[PDB]
Formats: sequence, structure tokens, C-alpha cells
Amino acid sequence: PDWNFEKMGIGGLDKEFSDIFRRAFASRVFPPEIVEQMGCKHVKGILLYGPPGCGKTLLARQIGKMLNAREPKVVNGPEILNKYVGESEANIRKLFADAEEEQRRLGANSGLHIIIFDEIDAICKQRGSMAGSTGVHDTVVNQLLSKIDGVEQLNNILVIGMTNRPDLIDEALLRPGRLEVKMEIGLPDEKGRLQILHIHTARMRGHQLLSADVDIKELAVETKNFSGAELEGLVRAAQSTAMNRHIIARGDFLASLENDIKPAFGTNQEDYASYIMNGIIKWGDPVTRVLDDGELLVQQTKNSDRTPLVSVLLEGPPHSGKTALAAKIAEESNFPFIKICSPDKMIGFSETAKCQAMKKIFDDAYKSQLSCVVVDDIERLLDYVPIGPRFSNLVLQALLVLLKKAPPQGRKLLIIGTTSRKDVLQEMEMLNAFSTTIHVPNIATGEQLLEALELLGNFKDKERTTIAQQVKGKKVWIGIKKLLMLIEMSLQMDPEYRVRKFLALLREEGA
Amino acid sequence: KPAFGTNQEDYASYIMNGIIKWGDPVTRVLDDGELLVQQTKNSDRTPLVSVLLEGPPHSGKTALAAKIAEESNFPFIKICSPDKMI
Ligand SMILES: Nc1ncnc2c1ncn2[C@@H]1O[C@H](COP(=O)(O)OP(=O)(O)OP(=O)(O)O)[C@@H](O)[C@H]1O
Ligand SMILES: Nc1ncnc2c1ncn2[C@@H]1O[C@H](COP(=O)(O)OP(=O)(O)OP(=O)(O)O)[C@@H](O)[C@H]1O
Ligand SMILES: Nc1ncnc2c1ncn2[C@@H]1O[C@H](COP(=O)(O)OP(=O)(O)O)[C@@H](O)[C@H]1O
Repeated sequence: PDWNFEKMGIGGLDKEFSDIFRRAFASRVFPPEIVEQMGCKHVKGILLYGPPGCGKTLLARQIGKMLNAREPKVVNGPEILNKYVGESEANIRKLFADAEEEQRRLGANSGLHIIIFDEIDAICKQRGSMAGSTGVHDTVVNQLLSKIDGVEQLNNILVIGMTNRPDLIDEALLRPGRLEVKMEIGLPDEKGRLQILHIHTARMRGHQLLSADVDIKELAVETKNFSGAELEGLVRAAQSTAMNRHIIARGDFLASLENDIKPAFGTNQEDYASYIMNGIIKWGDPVTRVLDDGELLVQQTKNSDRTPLVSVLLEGPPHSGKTALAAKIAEESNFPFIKICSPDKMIGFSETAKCQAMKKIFDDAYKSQLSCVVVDDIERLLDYVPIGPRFSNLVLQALLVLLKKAPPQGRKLLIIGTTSRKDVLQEMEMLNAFSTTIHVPNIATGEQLLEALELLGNFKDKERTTIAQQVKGKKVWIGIKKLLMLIEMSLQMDPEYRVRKFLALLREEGA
Repeated sequence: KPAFGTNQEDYASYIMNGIIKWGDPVTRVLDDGELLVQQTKNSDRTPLVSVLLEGPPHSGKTALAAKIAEESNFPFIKICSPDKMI
């Protein structure tokens, strides 16, 4: 048995490699004298899927190193497509034909010619047969499988499939014998990451550049979700500070410093700022009780085995910063995975491009254990307008099934809408699908207003005395983003005229 | 091994908690459909049948569909759901 992971190359996924070893590759490592009776033909092909950056391509070559081929030829799918019809399929034919010579020449004792596809998922779209929608590339796959399971079948081969979209592949491409067996890779647990860190450090520890104040046990777990690929870049970044340390003139952690730089596959901390200008200004009880409620039912999820999915939307009148509150609710529990979906970046897209950004985000999210995702300004991406009813049916349809779509077993998430008007939604039947709602009343009163202004501190006691004298009495109904807007508009004034400008403008709010 | 035929279990995602008998009607539903599937099971000149589950917005409809289909013991079962047709 040659399958031990004390060999350094990869780690953390030990069970999955064990499995392929268990049922996939046992035939090829066993004394053949027995099986030569049984005539058991080997797996010709295998599939493994998972997130992109989790070190799958070093598995394949490692089994090639483990059980020696001449060498791998690795290819990328898009590296072969041609406008000219003949060329693309022919390339594949060359790849296979390299082996057939040895197989027929040297019979059935030949060594493996191994193949790897970096991503199939474009080429292996599931063709379907009818007069229309035959397909664009539906004829390359025929040549492929005809090589795999075809006439003059060969036992001289091994082929590795790779994808991040396992469901689009045709079911016959992967029927048993052509590729029988599938494995899932999922983003590694902290144990796998401490192994990986042991790996990439193993030279540094030996060369003793980094001798001190370095613990992988904490430094692994402080990140709950990363890809093993980024960590090597991280280690390279960790290597960069010692070289950026000698710009001034034997190694230090800069990891705690640099982790803020890195966009993860998972959570990001640097996207708040555009959404959070000012932080969370608590003007009164409703604000704090709301985000307290957020902190309340988040625990529901994290402590629930029977409700993986939960959902709310923060409704309220406009310009109350519901977006910001949702962002804070995300930021409050230090989740593994948080992400924004917003029209800001999906701008100027068709009804089926933004959908494919959205399915991308959630199926990206499904495979994390615990997550919080947020969608802002539902009305906008739904492309709602009152004059005419107009919207894209596609979007809400594909959205609400996701609100009713449970992720795979053992993974849980909550989802957050910021919709500012729900009458449409009640009419449009998204509101029965959401579990529950939050009214976010905008500030209704001056006694709360001046309090907030004291928290900001723009205005003096006299400037504030002005307000306190004139109106205690009105109930002003105002969204706060507008408040900030016009104080900044009055903050520029002749000081004597500063305040009553604010007041006069403020009395134009309506209702 | 998942086959071309019935998912051996794929049902768990549709039923996470499992159906609970809270009274008579739950029995009523799936016994009625059980006789119905007997009807298709042994008959001539009704090669197919068409049934529909009506109910209010959350009644656990999809779940009981999975239950009836499982206990029906068919060789071949597929569920087409918009989840997959997004
Ligand atoms: N606790 C708080 N109370 C009120 N406003 C806050 C609070 N914390 C932050 N904000 C402010 O909310 C503003 C965000 O704007 P806002 O999200 O209200 O526009 P919007 O509501 O998305 O627009 P629309 O009303 O069309 O949805 C920021 O300036 C932010 O500082
Ligand atoms: N008879 C029952 N007793 C107890 N729980 C049930 C019963 N039927 C369904 N459930 C629970 O309801 C949940 C599934 O409901 P399901 O998704 O089938 O509702 P549905 O009617 O399809 O909803 P919708 O009509 O909104 O799609 C599961 O957790 C399931 O255990
Ligand atoms: N144990 C491991 N787990 C995850 N990733 C690893 C591990 N060991 C190495 N890696 C990194 O995984 C990366 C995989 O990158 P590659 O396979 O080229 O892109 P993709 O993973 O998207 O196909 C490699 O660059 C490698 O540095």
C-alpha cells in the first residue's frame, strides 16, 4: 500500500482519497495473478468535482506519480475549441491515439497513458436531440466517448474529469464503465488546513527562517473558510514581509496583518465601506431591538437541525438604511461566509445574466456550512415600475424557489432582503414565502432627532436649542439617509442662516 | 450507486423532517392515493393516471408526494423540480 499521506503533497481530504483508493484503484494495486482469473476490467475514467481552488489538479498528477505512467498530458477545455469544425475533435483524437499504439503494440501489459481535463463543463453540456436546439458543440462528445468505451476497447488508460458544475454534464458521458464513479470535494475543514499549513511551512520550519511566535493551530482556525490555493499565496505573502522587512535595512508573522488584504472565496470585510458610510447610529430603541432580533434568530439557525433555511426581509419606508442594517447583522456574528448581491455591479445586464450571477452566488454559498447572504433593493433588480406593471418574471421566480430551496444536508444559511415597499410583494406573492418581516419605522419624532444629532455632534447647543424650542411637537417622518444629506447641505451655509435652512427644508418632507 | 432509475434515496432533501401523522386526513390522503396507485398497478385501459395535490400555501404537499411515491414501491421515480431548472 502506497497511499499514505505522510507523503507531503496534499492533505486534509484523507477520506476522499481513501475512498477512491478503496473502490476505484484497488484493482491496479493488487497482485495481478489473482485477478487475471477474475478478468476484472479497471475503471477507465473517474470524476471529481468541487470548488475551484481546493487542489484537485495535484491529486491527479499525484496518483500518476503514485502509479507511474509515462507522463500526464493535461489539457484545458477552452484550449480546444475551434471555429473550424474539424480541428477541435481531432485534437482529442490525437490525445487518445498516443496510447493506442502502445496498447495494440505491446498488448495488455502496457503502462498507463493518463489524461486530464481541467474543466469539461463547457464541452460536456448535455446534448439533447430534436430538430431545433441540436447543439453547437454536441458533436465533439461523440468522438470522445467513442474513444472511451469504443470499439477496440483499451485497458491502457486513465482519465480524470474536473468541474465546478456537476449537474450539466450529460448522464451518458458518465454512465458506468465510461466514467463510473464520482467524488465531491468540499472546502476543507480546519484540520485539513492545519495539515496544509504544515506542508507549506515544512521547508520554512526546516530552514528555520520562521522560528517563533508562529502557531498553525490558531492561525488555521482564525480563518474559518479559505481555499488551500490561496493559503500558498498567503504563505508567499507571509514570505514577502520578511523581504519587505529588509527594505528598512529573521522572519515574523505578518499573517495577522495581511489577512485583511485577502479577498477570500468566502467572507469579505472590504465591501462594507461603500454600504456602511457611517456605521450604525443608534437613535433609539427600534434600531437596537431590530438588530437584536437579527442576533436573536441567527442563533436559531446555528442551533437548529430542522431548519437549515430561514428568511426575513427588512421592510420599511425608504431611506432608512435597511441595507446597512442587514450588513451589520451579517457582520455581527463573524460568520464564515457573507456576500452581497446588488444591482450596483450587475448593472446593465439582461434578465438572464443577473440570474446567473445569483445562482452563482447561492450555489457558491450552498457548499459552505453556515452562511448569511444578502440581496439589496429587491425592487431594483426585480425591475419593478409602477407605471405599467413591468418586471422580469424570471428573476423572482428563480429567487423564490431559492427561498424554498434547502441546501444539502448539514449546511445552513439565512437570506436577507432589504425591500423598501412590500405592497407589491404581497400582491406578487413573495411575502408568504418569506418566513417573517421586520418593520423599520423611520424616525417619527424630534425628541429622538436631536438625540441623534447629539450623537453626531454637528450642531451646537444653540443650533440644537433652536430645534428644541421651535418643534418639540411635530412628528416628522423622515428617512435618515436624507437627514444626513441635507444637514450636509446646510452645513455649508453662512452660520447665521445655517440652522433655519435645515428647518425649512425639513418641513418639505411630506405626510 | 445512483442509477438511471430511482434515486436510491434522493428524497431527504424534499423531506428533511419526515411526515408526521397529526390526524385522520393525512392517512386519508395517502391511502386514497395508495388505492389509486393500485389502480394503475393492476389495470388495463387506464395506462396512465393524473392526480393533483391542492392545498393552501404551506401544507407540506411536496413531502407527502414523496412519501406516497416511496411507499408505492415503484422501480422508477423521478422528481422534476424547479430547483434544478433555475
Ligand atoms: N442606525 C442607523 N439609522 C439610520 N441610518 C443609518 C444607520 N446606520 C447607518 N445609516 C445610514 O444609512 C445610509 C444608507 O442609505 P439607505 O440604505 O437608507 O438608502 P436606501 O434605503 O438603500 O435607499 P432606498 O430607501 O431607495 O432603499 C448610510 O448613509 C448610513 O450611514
Ligand atoms: N404530514 C406532515 N406532518 C408533519 N410534517 C410535515 C407533514 N408533511 C410535511 N411536513 C413537513 O413539511 C416540510 C415539507 O413541506 P413541503 O416543502 O412539502 O411543503 P409544500 O406544500 O411543498 O410547500 P409549498 O406548497 O409552499 O411548496 C418538511 O419538513 C416536512 O417534514
Ligand atoms: N492540500 C491541498 N488542498 C488544497 N489546495 C492545495 C493543496 N495543496 C496544494 N494546493 C493548491 O491547490 C491549487 C490547485 O490549483 P489548480 O488545480 O491549478 O486550479 P483549480 O484548483 O481551480 O483547478 C494548486 O495551485 C495548489 O497550490
